Amino acid sequence: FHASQRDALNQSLAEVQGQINVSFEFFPPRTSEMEQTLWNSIDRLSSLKPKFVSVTYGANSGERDRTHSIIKGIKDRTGLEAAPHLTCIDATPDELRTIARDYWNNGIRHIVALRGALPPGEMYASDLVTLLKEVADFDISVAAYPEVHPEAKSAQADLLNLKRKVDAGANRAITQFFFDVESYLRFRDRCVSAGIDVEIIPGILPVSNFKQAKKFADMTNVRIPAWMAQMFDGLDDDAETRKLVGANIAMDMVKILSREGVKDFHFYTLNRAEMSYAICHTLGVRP
Ligand SMILES: Cc1cc2nc3c(=O)[nH]c(=O)nc-3n(C[C@H](O)[C@H](O)[C@H](O)COP(=O)(O)OP(=O)(O)OC[C@H]3O[C@@H](n4cnc5c(N)ncnc54)[C@H](O)[C@@H]3O)c2cc1C
Repeated sequence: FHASQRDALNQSLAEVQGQINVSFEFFPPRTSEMEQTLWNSIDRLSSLKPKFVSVTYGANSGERDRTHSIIKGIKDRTGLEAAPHLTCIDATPDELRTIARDYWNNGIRHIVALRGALPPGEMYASDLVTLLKEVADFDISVAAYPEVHPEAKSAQADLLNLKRKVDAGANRAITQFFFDVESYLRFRDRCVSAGIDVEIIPGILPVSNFKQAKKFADMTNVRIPAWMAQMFDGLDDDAETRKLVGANIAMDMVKILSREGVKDFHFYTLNRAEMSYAICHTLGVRP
C-alpha cells in the first residue's frame, strides 16, 4: 500500500540527480568562533556549486560593513555569486542608489530586496525593487510568506503584495521556512492562479535546535505542526538525536517537494554546514 509510494519517491529522487540548484543563506558572525564556523561552512558548501549564496542584513545592526565584507570575502575565496539582503530601514532613497552602484561595480549583480523589521518603534519592498531595477538590470529575489506575513491585513493582500514585487521586476520569491508542505504546495498554486510568473523557491530550515526554531516560528507566524512538537519532545539535552530527527524531517520534505516539481532549494544554514550538506546529498547535489 504505502510501501510502493516510498520506493517510487526514493527512486525518482535518485533519478533527479544533477537537475537541482541549491542556495545557502548565511548571517554575519558576532564572535571569533562563529567567524571560523562561517568560513568552514562556506568552504564545505561551495564544493556543492550552489547557484548562489545570500548574507542576511539585520535592521539597524550598523554592520552593513559586516555584510559587504562577507559578500566580498565569499566573492574572492570561492568565486560564487553572493547575494546580499538590502532593507528600507535607517536608509533614504538617495543612500540606496549609492549602495546599489557601490555593489553593482564591485560585481554584486544579485540582491535580495526585503523591507526589513522596524514596526512602530514607510517605503515598501515593491518600491525598493522598482528603485533597484532602474539603478541597473539586477537579479532581484523577494521574500514570500506561504502562511501569510504577520502584519498583512489578510492572505489576499499579502499574495497581491508578492504580485506587486514581481510586477516591479523580481525574478525569484524565496519563501519563509515552513513545516507543513501542504501550506507551500497550496501557496504555489495560488501564485499561478493570481498570475505571478516567478519561481516560488522554498526556504528549508533544517532544525537541530527546536527551542530556537519554536522561537523563530512564533515571531514569523509559521505553524509548528502537532507531529513535529511530539517529535522533538524530550530531546532537550540530546543534540545527536535532535540532529537525526531534524535531518529526517528536512530530507522527507525535500523528497516530497522534489516529486512535486521543485528543482530549486534555499537553505537557512544558520552558518552550520553539516545538516544542509547531508540534505543536499539526498537531492543528488554532490562535489
Ligand atoms: C528569504 C528571506 C530573507 C530574509 N532576510 C532578512 C534579512 O536579511 N534581514 C532582516 O532584517 N529580515 C529578513 N527577513 C525577514 C523579513 O525581512 C521581515 O519579516 C520583514 O518584516 C518583511 O519584509 P518583506 O520583504 O516581506 O516586505 P514586504 O514585501 O513589503 O511586506 C512586509 C509587510 O508589509 C505588508 N505590505 C506590503 N505592501 C503594503 C502596503 N502598501 N501597505 C501596507 N502594508 C503593506 C505586507 O503584506 C507584509 O505584511 C527575511 C525573510 C525571508 C523570507
